[PDB]
Amino acid sequence: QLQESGGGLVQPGGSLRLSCAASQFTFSSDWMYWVRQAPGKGLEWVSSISPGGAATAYAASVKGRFTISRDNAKNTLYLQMNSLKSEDTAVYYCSKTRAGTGRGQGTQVTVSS
Repeated sequence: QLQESGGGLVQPGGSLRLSCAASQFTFSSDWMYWVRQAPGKGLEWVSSISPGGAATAYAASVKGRFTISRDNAKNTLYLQMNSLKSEDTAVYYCSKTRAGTGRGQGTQVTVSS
C-alpha cells in the first residue's frame, strides 16, 4: 500500500513537497517512481529512484527543478517541486513501476493564479 500527500493549490513559480508513505516492509529493496496524470492526458513518468537512493532519473521537463529522494528508515518517498507552472497541474502518484502500476490514491497539484 502507498499513500501520497502534500498536494495543493499553488501559484505559478511556487513550490510543493510531495510525500508518499509505504506500508510494506519491502520498500527498502524497491525501485520507486513518481508519475502524474494531467487533465485529459495519460499517465506520464516524472522521476525514478533506486532502492539505495544512489541513482535517480527525471523527465526532461522537470530536470533541475524537481528532486526525488527517499528515507528507507521511515519508508517514505519524497518529491520536491519548484518553479511550478500551470502545465504541472495533475494528480501525482507514487508507484513501483515507471508505468504507474501499484499507485496510491494520488494527491492533486493545482497551479493557477
